[PDB]
Formats: sequence, C-alpha cells, structure tokens
Amino acid sequence: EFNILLATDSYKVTHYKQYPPNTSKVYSYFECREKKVKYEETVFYGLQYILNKYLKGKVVTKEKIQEAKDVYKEHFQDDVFNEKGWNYILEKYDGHLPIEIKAVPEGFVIPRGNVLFTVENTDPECYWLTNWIETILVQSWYPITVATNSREQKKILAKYLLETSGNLDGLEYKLHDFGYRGVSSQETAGIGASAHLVNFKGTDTVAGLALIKKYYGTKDPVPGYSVPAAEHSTITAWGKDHEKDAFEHIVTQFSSVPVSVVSDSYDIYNACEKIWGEDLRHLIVSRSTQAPLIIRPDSGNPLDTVLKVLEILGKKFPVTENSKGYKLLPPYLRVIQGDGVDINTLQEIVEGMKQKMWSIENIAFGSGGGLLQKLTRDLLNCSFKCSYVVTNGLGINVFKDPVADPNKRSKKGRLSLHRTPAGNFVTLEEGKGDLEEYGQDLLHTVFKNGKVTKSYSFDEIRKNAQLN
Amino acid sequence: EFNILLATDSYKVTHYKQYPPNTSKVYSYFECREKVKYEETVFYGLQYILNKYLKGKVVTKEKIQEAKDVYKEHFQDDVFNEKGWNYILEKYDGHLPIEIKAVPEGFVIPRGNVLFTVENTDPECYWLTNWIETILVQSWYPITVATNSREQKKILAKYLLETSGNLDGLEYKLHDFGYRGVSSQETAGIGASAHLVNFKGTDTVAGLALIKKYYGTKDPVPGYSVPAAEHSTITAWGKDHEKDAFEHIVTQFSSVPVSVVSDSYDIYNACEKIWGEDLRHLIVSRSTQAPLIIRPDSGNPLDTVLKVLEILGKKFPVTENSKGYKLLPPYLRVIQGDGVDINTLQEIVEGMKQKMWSIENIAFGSGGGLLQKLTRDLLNCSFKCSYVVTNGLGINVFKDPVADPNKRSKKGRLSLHRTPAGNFVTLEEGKGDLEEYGQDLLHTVFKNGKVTKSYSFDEIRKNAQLNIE
Ligand SMILES: O=C(/C=C/c1cccnc1)NCCc1ccc(-c2cc3c(N4CCC[C@H](C(=O)NCc5ccc6sccc6c5)C4)ncnc3s2)cc1
Ligand SMILES: O=C(/C=C/c1cccnc1)NCCc1ccc(-c2cc3c(N4CCC[C@H](C(=O)NCc5ccc6sccc6c5)C4)ncnc3s2)cc1
Ligand SMILES: [Cl-]
Ligand SMILES: [Cl-]
Repeated sequence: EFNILLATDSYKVTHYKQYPPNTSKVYSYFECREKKVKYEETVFYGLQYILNKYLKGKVVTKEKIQEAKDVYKEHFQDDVFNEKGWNYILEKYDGHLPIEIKAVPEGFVIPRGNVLFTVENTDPECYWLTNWIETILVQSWYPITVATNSREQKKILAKYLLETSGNLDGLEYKLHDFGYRGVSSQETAGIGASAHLVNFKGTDTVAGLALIKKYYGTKDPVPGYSVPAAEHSTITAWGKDHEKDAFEHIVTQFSSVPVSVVSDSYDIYNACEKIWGEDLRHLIVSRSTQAPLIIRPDSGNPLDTVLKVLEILGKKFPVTENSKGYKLLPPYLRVIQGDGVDINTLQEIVEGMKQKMWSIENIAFGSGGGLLQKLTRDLLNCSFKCSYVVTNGLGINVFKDPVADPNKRSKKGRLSLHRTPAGNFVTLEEGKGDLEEYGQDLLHTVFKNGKVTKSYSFDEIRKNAQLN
Repeated sequence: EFNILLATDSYKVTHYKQYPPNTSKVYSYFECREKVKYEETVFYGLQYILNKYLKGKVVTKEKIQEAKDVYKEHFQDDVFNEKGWNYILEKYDGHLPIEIKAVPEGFVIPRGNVLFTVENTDPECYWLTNWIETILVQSWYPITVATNSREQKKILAKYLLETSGNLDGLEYKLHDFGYRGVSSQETAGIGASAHLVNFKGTDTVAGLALIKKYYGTKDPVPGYSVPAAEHSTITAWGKDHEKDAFEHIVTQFSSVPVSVVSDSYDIYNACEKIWGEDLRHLIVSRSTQAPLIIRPDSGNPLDTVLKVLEILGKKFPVTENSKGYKLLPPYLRVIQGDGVDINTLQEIVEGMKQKMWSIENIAFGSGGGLLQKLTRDLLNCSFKCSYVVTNGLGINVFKDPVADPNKRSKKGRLSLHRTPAGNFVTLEEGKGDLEEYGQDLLHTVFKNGKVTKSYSFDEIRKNAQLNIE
C-alpha cells in the first residue's frame, strides 16, 4: 500500500525541529513563476488526482507510522522521525490530514506569476505538515506542464488549419498521443495522457482513460478515441518481399474504419509511389470518407519526408484546390507524421506545409516522448514556497529573495487571486484580498481535514481550457 | 486494480488481425541502438516489471469484461480479441504464456547488444508478444537513470582521484534531490532505485521502499541521508533573523552532518558574516563526523561554488593535501544542488580543478537533472520483432528504413556472448545454436507466469561497479 509518511523528501522529516518555536501556522502557495515558446499562460490541471488518490480519507494508520519509524531509523542512522506528531493526527483526527487547500478551478488558463493553490494546516499542532506534503503536491507540475504544452501546440494547429483551410474541422484530433511507451512509468502514462486529453480527443495511451474515469469522470462513454493502426512487427512479419500483401491484408481487414499503416519499413517512397500508388491503388479509392487510409512515415527528416510523401501522392491521386488556394488530397487518403514531433518541429512542419501550399486538412500528428516525456519542472518554473507563518500569535510575511537571482523571488504573505475590471488576473499579497477591491477570491477550498470539498468533472475542465 | 488488458497501446488491440494467417510464434528483442558518448549501458529494472505487472493470475473474467467495454466505446467498433484473452484465462488460469530471457541485472553491456527477448510459448498467443511491448519498453527509464548516474560517477571518480589521490566517499557525492521533479510517484521510486545502483545517498524515500520489496539487500536500507534545511525553515524566522535560524538549526543537529541553505537573501553575506563571524564558534566546535554543509541554491552553479569557496577560505584555516589542492577544515563542507546535470557537474569539478580546489570539499545534489531530463531517445531503447513462425516455417524479420541507417534491427533468434578477449557480440539468425551450451548470457527470467531467476540489489551493485573501483 501507499504510505504518506514515506512519501516526502528525506530532509523534510527533520523540518519540525527547525521552524521557530511556537509556530502555529505555516502557509504556502504554488505558482508557475515568471521568467524575466513563451509559455505565458498555463493550464491548471491535476491537483484533484493527488487529493483523491493520496491525501483524502484515512492516510495515517498505526501500521504506517511504525513502518515509517523503522525506515527513517536506518536511513538516518538516528531517531529523528516525528512519531508523536504523526500519532497525534491518528488519535485526534482518525488519521485524516488537518490541512486546507484552496485552488483555482481546474481547467482555468492563468498567466504566469499567479498563485494557483495554497496549503495551510488547520490544527496548530500540525504546522510541520504543510510543507511535509510539498513534495507530493509539487508533482502536479507534470500534469500542468503537459496540458499547457499540449494546448500551445493546439494554438499552432488552429492558426495554420484556419490559414490553409478556412475552418477548424477536426482540430481536436490533429495531435494524437503516441507516448505510452516513452513515459518513466505506468502512473506517469496515465497522468500525462490525461493532461493531453484536456485539449484533444485522440490517444493510444489507454492508461489515460482509466485515470480520467476513476478520479475525474465524464458524461461521455469514453474520454478519448483511436482507430486501428499497424506497427512494424505486423508489417515486417510477412517478410520483406511481401510488404504489399501485408498492406493489402490490413486495409481489407479494416475497411469500414480509418486505418493507419506505417509505410517506412523498407522504403517509404517505394511504398507510396508503387505499392500504394499502383499495386494497391484500387483498394484506396474504394474507401469512404468516414474510413480513409492514413499513410504513416516513421523515419527521415520529419518535415522533408512529409513533404516528399505528399508530392508523390499528389502525383498519383486526384489532388484538388480548396477555397484558400491550398492543395488537398482526396478524402480517402490522409497522412500522419508521428516521428520526431515535439512543439518545435510541429511548428516547422506546418509552416513548411503552408509555404509549399499544402493544407493542414491533409496531415495529423503523433507525439510520444516529445508530448509526455521531454518536459521538466523547470519549463514553467513550477514552485512551492512559504509566504506566511504565525509564531506566538504574530503573523509575519515570509519570502525568499536571493541576490543572485531576481526571479526566484517569492510572493509575501496571505495571497488571493482576483479578476480585474478589464478581465485579467491579478495576485494580491499581504492579505490585501480581504478588502475585496477587485471582487471575491477565485481560489476555492478543494480539500479540508481529509475531505475533498470541491470537485470538477473532466467535462468542465475541458470547457475551461478551451481556446479563445 | 491495475489491468493488463488496459495497459497497452490502443493500436496493439487490433494487431491480432494483422499478422499473417497461421502465425504461431512472434519473437522480439530489446536493445539500446548504437548511435559522454554513452558507450555502455547498465541493465536494470526488468525484475520490477516482471513481479509487479506480469507474474501470477493477471487475467480475470471481470478484467476481460472491463477491457471489452472500454474498447468498444474507444474505437467505436468491435475489435477487442475477447476470445484470445479468454483462452489464456481458461487454459493457463490467467497466467501469461510468455518466456523472457535476460542478461543479468547490473551488467554493463556495450550499445547495439540484445538485452532481453520475448516470445510466446503457446501458438494461440502469437499476438501476446508485442501486446506487452509497451509495458516492457518502459524499462528504458531505469536503464537510462542507472546509466546516466554511472557516467556521472565516472566523472566524479576521475576528478576526485586527481585532486585527492583516493576515492573516499565517492558513492555519497551525487545525492538524489529529484523526488519533487519526477512525473509520478511510481517514477520517483523506479528512478531513485536506479540511481542507488551507483550511489548510497538519496532523499527520494520512495526509492528505498521499491528496492526492499523487489530486489532486497543484506543491509537494512540501501540509501542514507542527513538533516538539512529548506527555504521555509529559514525564511519563517523573518529576514532580520536568518542568523537565528542558522544558530537554531546547527544546534539542533550538533552530532550529525547538517546542511543549511544559505542563499535565502544573500549567499555571499551569509558565508562571510553570519557563518564567518557571528556563528563561527559553532562551526569550529563541530566534529569531523558531523561537519556543517553549506548549500547555495541560486545563481551560476560554477561561479557561486567558487565564490563561496573563496570566501570561506579567508575565514577558515585552509590546508593543502597530498596532491597539492586546497582542502577546507574537516568541520566545513559545501554542497551544490541547483541546476546540476551531467554536463554542468563536469564543468563544476573541472572549474574547481582549475582554481586548485579538491573535490573532497564538495558534494552534489541533483533533482530533475538526475531523474526527469531523460528520454527513451538518449540510448535508443527499442523493442522489435526479429523472428516469426508462419505456416510452420521460421522466418527472420527486420525493419530496414532507407532514410535512417541506424533504425535497422537484428534478424532471427538472438543470443549474447563474450569472446575469450572479453568483448561482447550478439549472434543473429540463431547462429548461437552453433556455440557450446551455457555460453549465452541471456538466462530465462520469466516463463508462464512465474519469475524463474531473480537477483538481489547487492549483486546488481556488484555487477555495476566501475573498472577503477
Ligand atoms: O498511426 C497511428 C499509430 C500510432 C502509434 C501508437 C503507439 C506507438 N507508435 C505509434 N494512429 C492513428 C490514429 C488516428 C489519428 C488521427 C485521426 C484524425 C481524425 C480527424 C478528424 N475527425 C475525427 C474522426 C472522425 C472524422 C473523420 O473520420 N475524418 C477523416 C480524416 C481526416 C483527416 C485525417 S489525418 C489522419 C486521419 C484523418 C482522418 C472527423 N477531422 C480532421 N482531422 C482528423 S485526423 C484519426 C486516427
Ligand atoms: O543539503 C541537502 C539538500 C537536500 C534537498 C532535498 C530535496 C530538495 N532539495 C534539497 N542534502 C544533504 C545530504 C548529504 C549529501 C552528501 C553527503 C556526503 C558524505 C560524504 C562522505 N562520508 C559519508 C558519511 C560518513 C563519512 C563523513 O565524513 N561524512 C561527513 C561529510 C564529509 C564530506 C562531505 S562533502 C558534503 C557533505 C559532506 C559530509 C564519509 N565522504 C565524502 N564525501 C561525502 S558527501 C552527506 C549528506
Ligand atoms: Cl510503430
Ligand atoms: Cl530546499
């Protein structure tokens, strides 16, 4: 079973002896710091998952306290574990956490440098607990960063899909998650795939569906979708001389639905020009608009291969010109680039496609490691800092202001998030939120004393993160 | 509960209708493709994946029904192989009819070598080999953490030896500060365990639990830590009392090494004045066993380390060691934990060497740089089919993309061998059959739902030791 006591940074365990004596309240906040792709606005998503799966309900037990005491005794070569303080949470509160967490609604799109959630203890005996859970709470940068980075790529696709097409049809299916293999672990797969689906509807990371359903929920039958697709083993199993028989068997097996067939096993160009183009050309034309053939290259320079694949297919299938003057394949043929795609190369591909007058209706993208694994806590400066302590009945605003780095500066005091008269967001410090000059605090209590007090559906989160 | 039927790539759900008819065997392998050049990799983590996700009765009639419900909605068509899964439940009691053979964990293998192979033991489950590709390819992460960690250990031993003449304390020099940095809790444990294959110091506690549960060690725990401060336990005394926080913390942990972050307001001022004059008496008094460690969390990593060392040198008696390098008094040490990755770490030690400072003075903490800034792309960890049997005929299969020379894969049934000189070679096309029995490194670790050979963490550490060690 998961044990919360063994779920914190090792140095934190000794923290209780280090705060000022008679400290009754430790108050901390989480933000995505401004740094002086831009990544100016970040999507808040994923806190609920950590609340339900790791903090809600009874999370302290006699067993868990004894397991922890014995680990830290060897780990530290000394008895420094705060047994008495953990036991207190067990006896007085039936092992529920005396903590309050207020957060922006999940799905809200917030400019950098703003407070998105705050943590404090509700019992003065548990001043040490606020930051005890900072490590677990700080892990939300991953869901935040995936969904923010996912959504920035959605912006890019929209811009060019509108520039070359005149509409946004299918936008939500244009970036497909191919990252299940790439992620550090099964749990990360689920979280990461969940954050992508805040913005899109296509994934092959089946773990993401289970996570949404268990912790968020949706009125829809499933949060995400996919189609049959081939992989190198299925294609290469027939042997190199029978690449055409595999293609034929696979399009025949899935004729009523879209099918993605990777065509780079031996020679991408040969498959496109001769096998798809001439030998199996009759099969492609027959397919309905609803179930088209998606030719997938998986090798070479990502932009250059996309372009040359499109030129060959244009020289082999009836290509038309849409309203904006960009060339468009027939509806039974599409292309998916799923190799070497991240936010940067995605920009180069679409910009390349536009200047050679190919419309974005033709293409879709797959991203794996570039979508769910090549991201760091550093990207958005997600950080968790103490802004307010109460010691001996006196509240004082606490912050860090390193001389070397201006940016690592932390907000001071009790904080709140407000909507401005112009319609933007401002974070107020030093309890200024109490005055309510700009209206009510947008932070809502989502956790208190071991109970999840406000929850959002994945369907709300999707609507809050919609592009303007 | 975790469900294997829901733990694969969506499109693999439809692969059982794509293989050639009458396919009775699908045989695949894993390797880190040939491209700090990352020439050799440490194999670690498969045992975790075998025990947690692949052993025992991993199929139930309830799990089949769950998977069938999701997939029908997910693809919006009926494509789930209910019958194939049902066959595994009835005839094997939901145990996987799969054999996996693997190089021993801890082994250091040059790139381009097969590390393990997967094959189905029952002709009806030809579709099962690559169904579990996604779950097994995720051993790219422990392999990559263990490998990158090791490479940093190489750097640190070379410069510790040059500036010191000994490797004392080497395995405590790179300290895991990555628990907050990782994507998920499961990752934090896997990664931190992988780093402990080379070092003994970690603060990602999840790492300790994973090793004990899956690998085990004779010692009570594999990783150690000390008490240390954070920005909240300094700044909560108020800016005007940073000296009082320092004094309180050092006093509390007098008998053990204690590390305090001193850059909350002004790092230079803190070292020169608060540590240097106001609290100097409390530092000199401290024992060699439990020295004061000063940590700077801001600014340029190389510059700040030097400026801290320069200042402390002027307030504390500095000696010169056997090799002619500057060495702080035994009760005072520094630890750099901000912005450290394999690249910067090399720069810092090299920078220290230029200014004639012994590596004995320093320790490093790494967070995201150690456990998060890593991709499957770094070592080209990849899982490919190399051999199938269709219509009772064995065929060697491979992918040879024209555009990329490197992506090409091995053909046939594989084996790993050591020549009498000691270099490694993987024999393709089943030519390992020609070689004498017992030569092959790959030992069966998983067959039909049971783990058949296991290694303990102590042995894994022994296997992964550096040549210099
Ligand atoms: O390849 C793989 C393998 C991945 C993998 C996994 C693991 C490891 N390694 C790799 N998985 C492909 C899955 C996939 C990806 C994208 C799409 C798209 C749908 C769509 C779209 N909707 C949605 C479907 C229904 C309609 C509709 O059917 N429209 C027709 C249409 C139009 C354009 C395009 S472009 C590609 C398909 C397509 C279909 C309207 N509206 C505009 N754009 C697009 S894109 C469909 C399926
Ligand atoms: O501050 C932090 C920040 C944490 C954090 C967490 C999460 C997020 N954010 C931050 N974590 C400090 C933990 C830490 C790190 C490194 C070390 C070292 C020990 C050691 C060593 N030993 C080991 C102990 C016994 C002997 C011995 O003499 N021990 C005393 C000694 C000697 C040299 C040095 S050098 C630096 C320390 C030190 C201590 C020999 N032999 C040579 N090198 C080193 S390094 C000790 C403790
Ligand atoms: Cl593939
Ligand atoms: Cl810290």
